[PDB]
Amino acid sequence: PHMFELSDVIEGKQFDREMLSAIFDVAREMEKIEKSSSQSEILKGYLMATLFYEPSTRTRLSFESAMKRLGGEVLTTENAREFSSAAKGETLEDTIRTVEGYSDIIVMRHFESGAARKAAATANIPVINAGDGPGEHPTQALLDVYTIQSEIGKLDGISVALVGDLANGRTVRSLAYLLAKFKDVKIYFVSPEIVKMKDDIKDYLTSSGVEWEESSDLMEVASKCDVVYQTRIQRERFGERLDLYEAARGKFIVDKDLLGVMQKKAIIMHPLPRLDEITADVDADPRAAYFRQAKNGLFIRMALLKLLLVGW
Amino acid sequence: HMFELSDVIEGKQFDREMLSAIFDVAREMEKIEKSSSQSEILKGYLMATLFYEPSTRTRLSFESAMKRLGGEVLTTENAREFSSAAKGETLEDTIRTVEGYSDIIVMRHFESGAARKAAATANIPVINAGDGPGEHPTQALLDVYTIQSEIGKLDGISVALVGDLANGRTVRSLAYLLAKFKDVKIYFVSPEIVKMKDDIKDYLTSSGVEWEESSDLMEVASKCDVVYQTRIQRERFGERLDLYEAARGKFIVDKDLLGVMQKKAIIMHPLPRLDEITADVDADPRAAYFRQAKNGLFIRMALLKLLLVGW
Amino acid sequence: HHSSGLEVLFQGPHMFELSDVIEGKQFDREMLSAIFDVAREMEKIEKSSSQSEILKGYLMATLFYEPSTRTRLSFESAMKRLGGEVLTTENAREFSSAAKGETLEDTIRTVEGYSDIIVMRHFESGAARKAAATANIPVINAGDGPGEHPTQALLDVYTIQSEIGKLDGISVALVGDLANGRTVRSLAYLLAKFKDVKIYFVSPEIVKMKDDIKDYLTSSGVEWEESSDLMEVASKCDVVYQTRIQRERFGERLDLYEAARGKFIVDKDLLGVMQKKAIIMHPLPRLDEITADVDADPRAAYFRQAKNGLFIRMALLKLLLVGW
Repeated sequence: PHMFELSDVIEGKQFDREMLSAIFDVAREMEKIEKSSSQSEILKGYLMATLFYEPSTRTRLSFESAMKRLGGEVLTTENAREFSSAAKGETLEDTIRTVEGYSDIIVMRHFESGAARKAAATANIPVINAGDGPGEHPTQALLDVYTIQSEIGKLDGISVALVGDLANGRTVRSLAYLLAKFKDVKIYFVSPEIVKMKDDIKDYLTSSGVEWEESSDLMEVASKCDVVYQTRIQRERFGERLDLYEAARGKFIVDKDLLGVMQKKAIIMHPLPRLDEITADVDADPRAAYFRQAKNGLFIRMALLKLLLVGW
Repeated sequence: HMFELSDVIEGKQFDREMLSAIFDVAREMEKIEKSSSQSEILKGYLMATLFYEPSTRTRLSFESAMKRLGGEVLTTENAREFSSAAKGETLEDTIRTVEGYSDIIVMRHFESGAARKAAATANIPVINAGDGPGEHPTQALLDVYTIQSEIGKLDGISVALVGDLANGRTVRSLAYLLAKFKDVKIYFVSPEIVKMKDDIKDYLTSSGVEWEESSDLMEVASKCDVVYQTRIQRERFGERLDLYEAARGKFIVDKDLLGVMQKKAIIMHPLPRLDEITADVDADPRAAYFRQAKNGLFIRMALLKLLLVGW
Repeated sequence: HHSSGLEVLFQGPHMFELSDVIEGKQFDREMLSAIFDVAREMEKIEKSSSQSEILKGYLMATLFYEPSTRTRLSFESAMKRLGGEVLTTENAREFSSAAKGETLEDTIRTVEGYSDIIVMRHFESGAARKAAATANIPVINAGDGPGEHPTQALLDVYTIQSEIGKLDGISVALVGDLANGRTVRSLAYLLAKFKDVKIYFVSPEIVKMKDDIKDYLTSSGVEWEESSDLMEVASKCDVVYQTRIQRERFGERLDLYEAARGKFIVDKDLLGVMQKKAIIMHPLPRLDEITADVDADPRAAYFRQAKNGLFIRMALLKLLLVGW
């Protein structure tokens, strides 16, 4: 019995290997609570205020479900830009000092990088970053690592393929950041050259002693990975280079043929939403883990709510 | 025992025995709502709403229903704007995502056919809250329940369906369920150009339901247990503004219409109304449309109860 | 047990009528004393670890036709802190069937079938009274478009009593757009129910307080003074109650705009001339009319004011639904 060492959940760098492992154990105890017939009272009497400045399905509803499955209540604000007094020019710091009067924990998806950290510094209650505009989405990174552990049974000694828009991809960057905390990890960067991973993550993995390789050949890489983590490449990333778009057409898709070359114990992940970059006929394969991944978000967010409000 | 329906999607799922049994559950839900004790029947269950179109009655009655039973609700309104359906996510993906967080899904989509796709996809129950311009089965249930409740029986009744019959999803759906009862008579009251389509006419004929068409709401209304009013949108007359003008003032529920009605008849309207029912009708005890909305709460309590914990 | 120093001689219900919360003139001294006493009991419930069940089994319906942060969330928090439930409707203009032309009376007679209390912020003055007259359940006015915001008036007076320790004998500066200031007019109205109150109207002449409120204060024997000099007035006030002046109010008179520039701002210079036991209030939201560096001063009471809104709204919910 003791206080959680984090006062807020804002950024990947707040987490070390031991913290990640301990949180993942709590997520397994939350999975047992969620499966139970009887209503948990762990967070009875606690109120969570949401502040969604951008749209969300998975993050907004998993946090609300997590709070209610633990017996807590929720005060929602979506389109804090239309329906909140943030539509009358109110600063973030004012919104936070107002809303903490009514609540015990704040969950915020802002439109501007740095918003979540300013919120945490201003508030005298815990803040969770639910996505920080072009910034960090740390509970996405936590549930992604948890899903790998849950599906593969290990984080040490794995090969992970990060596919799609790696240059501008916040989830692939954050997943690489956290995976670098385990041993004997290999990461494959699979992308068109035009959206390859930025030097900052490459140099970070090297300095962490994580082996990495760059490829434009998903079929080859997929055959020797434990995990294929898929993300969208937006057409607009090719700018006027429609020659380069044509060359990438059909080369970074998860389809039945790609599952054909993958190992029987490997998995397909996607933070979601997806468009055509994973074909609907892949969903029937037991190795398609993206819906299980979204459900693990419920257990990870239950664990963080429980830890921030009542401790270990 | 287990409810015989896995989902509530379309009126054709219902036989008259199932309707009568649901109405008995709705009366048990009315006693629960009236009690001063918080029900715990649905304690621990979570309902996710998905509203892709605006709603007052349907949205708030489902949420009230769940909470009056001690359940909780995860709401999504304008799933077009504030959901990740605002970034092109397919219905099947939304449903497989949302079912990870909830025990029952209530959905008002913008496209006919969405609710049955959601039911087929989900491993939890789905209730159709309005399938865009298609099935709105809980409206049809609360409509038939309101008639049973106000009139005291469904066999042997006389119902006027008034307004846009050609295009009227709600009046067509109410005709579909009333024809499961015996010795029913239906009056179709409308401008001739928006008369009831031939499919519903043949359906009533085959069902052994007597029907009559009329443009004379004063003569019909004197002979009916129920006047079920709906609005005729100007759009339905298209370029026929002459037929619009000829209908003006002729399909209104007002004090003069109530004056020719039997003392135990009722006015119903799915709502919202504009001027097709005058405000001064509201004070008449026969004005049943606010009681009808409240009956939605008891019907929706009954369906949530039945789908989640059974009879 | 009387906040006025004397012992409470009788235990039992009060003598007032309270079935809706619509307008300031409902709030006689007996009712203000009761609401403030219940608000102090709610501060203890809110502090406590155990979940209150005072309003278990009650359902609130909200109808917000205008944007809100403090009023919408404080009502919902208030209901849930007392173990009640909430059915929300924000954007009742876009996401409700009032997007399809429905009358307010039809909305109220619909929603009352699903709920035990309605909290409404409409866009038209007079909506809250029409909703109360229509409904057979309690209605609370959460802001009646350009009309009254009575729960703000309540929490403002309660905040003054809490921060200063009295209402009789205080000096209050009402600052900003007084001519069109819903909250300053309602605050002036409730303060006139107490003894030896002094009010300072601080503003540009162009947005000075209307004669109806001046005449009311004169009739009620409340001393008042007009000023365009916030630095002079702030030094002799218990309370500086700040509000925004919209540039739009100067019309074509940009000479008058220029002349008011930086004259009606609460900043560290103004705090400098203020008494140690004085306070800054603002109903919120603010923009530039209170500088961020004022927030660290312990006299900056506008976030404590907003919190007091929770305790007031908990008190009203209890008084309306379960009574004495």
